Amino acid sequence: TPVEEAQQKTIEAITKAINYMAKRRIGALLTIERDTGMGDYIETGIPLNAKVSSELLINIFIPNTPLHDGAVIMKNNEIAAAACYLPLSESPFISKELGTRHRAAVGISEVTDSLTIIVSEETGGVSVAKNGDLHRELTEEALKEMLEAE
Amino acid sequence: PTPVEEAQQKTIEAITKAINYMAKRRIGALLTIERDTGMGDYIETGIPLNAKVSSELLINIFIPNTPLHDGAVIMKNNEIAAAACYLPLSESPFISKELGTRHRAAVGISEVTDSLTIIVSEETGGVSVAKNGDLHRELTEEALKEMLEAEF
Ligand SMILES: Oc1ccc(-c2ccccn2)cc1
Ligand SMILES: [Mg+2]
Repeated sequence: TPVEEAQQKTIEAITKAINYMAKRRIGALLTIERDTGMGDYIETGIPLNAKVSSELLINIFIPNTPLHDGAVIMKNNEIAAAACYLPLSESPFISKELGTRHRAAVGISEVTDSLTIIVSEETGGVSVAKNGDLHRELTEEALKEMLEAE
Repeated sequence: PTPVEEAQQKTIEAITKAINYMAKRRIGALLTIERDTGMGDYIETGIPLNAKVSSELLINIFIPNTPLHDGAVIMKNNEIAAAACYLPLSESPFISKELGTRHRAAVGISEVTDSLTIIVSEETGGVSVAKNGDLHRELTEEALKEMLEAEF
């Protein structure tokens, strides 16, 4: 269906952008709003309300650019805003080598049902935060399965 | 001022801040503002954004060696419609011979539309505008803003 074709197109755009950033070790933080509304966090960022493309996602996160610092938040199959604030987790059970990008992803996942993807600037490793837990060192197939399950 | 007029002012401020930033850093840029002649044919050649304008997004689009930087950004009113768009190349003899494809594309679209196109040179950082087949070079920040204000 149209709705299903649109969701798969968005998943493919996300996975292509994540793969590009993982290969180049570009740090990234991408939160997908689900049933819990995230308007309060969207409003801290730069409004985009933009169509999803792998190209725009990549351009947003290039280091030392206006939009790279903070989270992209997606809502209703669009990029709602970039450079958004997310709350930092105080969980003592996050790997100690990880920094604020991963703590921000876990933090938003503690108070929403959202799914957040993180690319590490140190290793290019891909992880996902959901329900207060961080799932680390994901393959491409694993990330796709998580997006399709979500 | 009406909401329409305030929105125009915000968009002009976003454009000028982005152009000034890229000019200082010699970030090449090609930004076409649709006016009364519709540019759908050219918008459809690019990557669709349909995004709210901000100086930050305009800058991020044109960073060298990124997916979106090669080609034109086309704006419709207060939105960035698409990036990496094709524009036709002018054959006008009044384009300085040292200028490259961004400037020839800008003059080219200006010959078949009433649009206003801004170009930042990656060689010199100079800012130019193409309108009605003419290229106006080496614009001050003040001159660019006045041209934009007059276009609206
Ligand atoms: O740490 C960096 C990672 C990536 C870039 C970059 C720049 C342009 C295009 C793609 N990547 C710069 C620094
Ligand atoms: Mg002069």
